Amino acid sequence: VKIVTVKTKAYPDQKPGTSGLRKRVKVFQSSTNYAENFIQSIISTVEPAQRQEATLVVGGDGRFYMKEAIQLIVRIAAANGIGRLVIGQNGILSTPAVSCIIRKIKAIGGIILTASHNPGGPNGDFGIKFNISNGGPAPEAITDKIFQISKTIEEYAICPDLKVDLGVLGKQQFDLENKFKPFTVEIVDSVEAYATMLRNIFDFNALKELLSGPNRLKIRIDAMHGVVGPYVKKILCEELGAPANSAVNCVPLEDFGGHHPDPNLTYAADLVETMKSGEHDFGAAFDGDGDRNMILGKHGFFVNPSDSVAVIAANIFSIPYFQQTGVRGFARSMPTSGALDRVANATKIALYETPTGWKFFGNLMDASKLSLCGEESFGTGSDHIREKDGLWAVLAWLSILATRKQSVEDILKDHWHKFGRNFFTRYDYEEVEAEGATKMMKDLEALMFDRSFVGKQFSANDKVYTVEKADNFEYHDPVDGSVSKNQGLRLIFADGSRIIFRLSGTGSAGATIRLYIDSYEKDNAKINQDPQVMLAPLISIALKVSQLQERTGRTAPTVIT
Ligand SMILES: [Mg+2]
Repeated sequence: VKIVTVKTKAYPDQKPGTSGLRKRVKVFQSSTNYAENFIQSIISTVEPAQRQEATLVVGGDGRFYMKEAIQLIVRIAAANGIGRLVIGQNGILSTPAVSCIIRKIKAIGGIILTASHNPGGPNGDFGIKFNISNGGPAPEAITDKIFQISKTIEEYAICPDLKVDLGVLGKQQFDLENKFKPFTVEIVDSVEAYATMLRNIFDFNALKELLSGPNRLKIRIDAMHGVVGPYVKKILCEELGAPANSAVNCVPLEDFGGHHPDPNLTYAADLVETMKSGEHDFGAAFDGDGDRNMILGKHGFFVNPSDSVAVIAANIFSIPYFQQTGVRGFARSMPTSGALDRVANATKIALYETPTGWKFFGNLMDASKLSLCGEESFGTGSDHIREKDGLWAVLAWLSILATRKQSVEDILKDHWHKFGRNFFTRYDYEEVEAEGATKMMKDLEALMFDRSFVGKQFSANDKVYTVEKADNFEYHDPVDGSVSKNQGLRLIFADGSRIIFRLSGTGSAGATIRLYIDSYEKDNAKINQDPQVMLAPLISIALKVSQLQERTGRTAPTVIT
């Protein structure tokens, strides 16, 4: 084919976030050269001389416009000199499978066409994310470079006649006019490299015993019509042997079957209705692109994500990878509960508390100081790759059930009985007016910084909470040097309980207040109650010291997780 140079005009808004460039599907398809300038801007960050020998992994979550943005990447990458692109079959590759493949073949990076748990279809959202050579998300320095280039871009190169069959396994080669080396595109089974990686991490003979035997464990895995559907069928049913009705919504749909692929009790209510019946021993759900997960035990028992990372941490040697690797360190984002800290202190393993986001975890994993990490927002991972991994957390739970031979609920009651329970909840106030919400944060922080706040006591039934430390979290990264400030207000009490306030949506008309309550209970009489009843005293203290109702007019949160 011929390489053609197209003059373009730059856009002002293409600034990739930590999740790449997320925008409504109609913007990508209706704004002339929007996608073409973003893709050309990504490729321009690879020095022209390093491109011929380079390989780019390209894949997405199955959503609408994914096939159409992949043919565009092929046309621009070809005309720009990239030697090879490895693409998942039919365009499908979960975010953990793109991280696995970059690292495995030493790819220069990958482009993931996913807008994560967001909606797909003619009316949804579309996202373009760039991962770099360590298989993890591109850092600020690199997304910045892409931003600069996209705003000052005058031209892009494209082969307009190049079309690739994505449904075909194998190598496709194309000659580019007068050029001396051909462009190569390798289509790859979506699941194979990722399942061979997992076959080496976990013990598949113990898992085959656990799922296909006489006395097998009964499981129900909901992939929410997202990308993990093919991984669940090929690894769990076909290789490990679970019955085919163990896999639900396992066919990727372009609109995720009209629902949001977001793993929590109400977005995945279907799977919770199935669990209520008492039939299965274990249940799980995944987000759109496979890096997040929800765990459920028998009868619908919810395993909180902050408790899920502490159970794998307390039972990590039951997984072969960690027996061979050793545990290098534990980590949680700041707002996640203190359950993991209890296990790290009991076990004597370093615990790192970071701002939310993957970057702080990548840094520590690349420094060989982090083996397992978690986030309260259904996120769990290990250093096997440099993205979170939803199915990996399900196989780490199944390995703990195989080894322990007890139900999900008995593992948790047993954990709470050894370490104490960190009752935890996350309150979201969603379109708060921004002046009221900022004033609420500014006033609570002026109050918190008074020289006599530490020492202050609060009560709201039996227990008294004594303020031990109070601050606006700041993190100084030991690896890339960065200093992150203004990450959230914390009232840390001497008993191990904490109240955290973050204004995530800081500015648009609308703002989002996320309030996190973490209440430590060691009394073996209190550890088994409903968390909303046990957290009610500390939630009252939080609304009252913050004057949130007064500041926002809200009498209740939008969502309680
Ligand atoms: Mg995701």
